[PDB]
Amino acid sequence: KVFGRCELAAAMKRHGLDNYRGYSLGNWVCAAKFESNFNTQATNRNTDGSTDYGILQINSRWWCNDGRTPGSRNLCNIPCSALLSSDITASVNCAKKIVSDGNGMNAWVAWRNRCKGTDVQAWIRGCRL
Ligand SMILES: O[C@@H]1[C@@H](O)[C@@H](O)OC[C@H]1O
Repeated sequence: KVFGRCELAAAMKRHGLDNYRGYSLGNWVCAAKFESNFNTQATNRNTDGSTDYGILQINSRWWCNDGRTPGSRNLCNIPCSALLSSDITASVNCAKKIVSDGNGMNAWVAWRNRCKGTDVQAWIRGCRL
């Protein structure tokens, strides 16, 4: 599924991401935009053996288990294929864990590169929340 901007914002808000650990909703929508272009099936297979999965491109070394990545920690305790669902629940719950495990939103390069220091509110502006 390829989410719309406002549709994803609403879904992320229903799952409690707005202001989660001090990060406004627009930060999360912006991260998904530039990580995956809102595509729930996005994958990025890296040369280090790991793969980035789903709308928030969560990596298979630390966070999910795809069975083929060296050094797997599977800290979200989920198969990576679960992060490729049309429902964003698994990705949101793992994103929270990524932050709960001591990381900021710096854990998403696309967020640092394209969202940090910008008017992230624009990504929810005009939406029914
Ligand atoms: O485990 C849950 C976590 O994934 C998230 O949803 O935040 C609340 C917790 O109950």
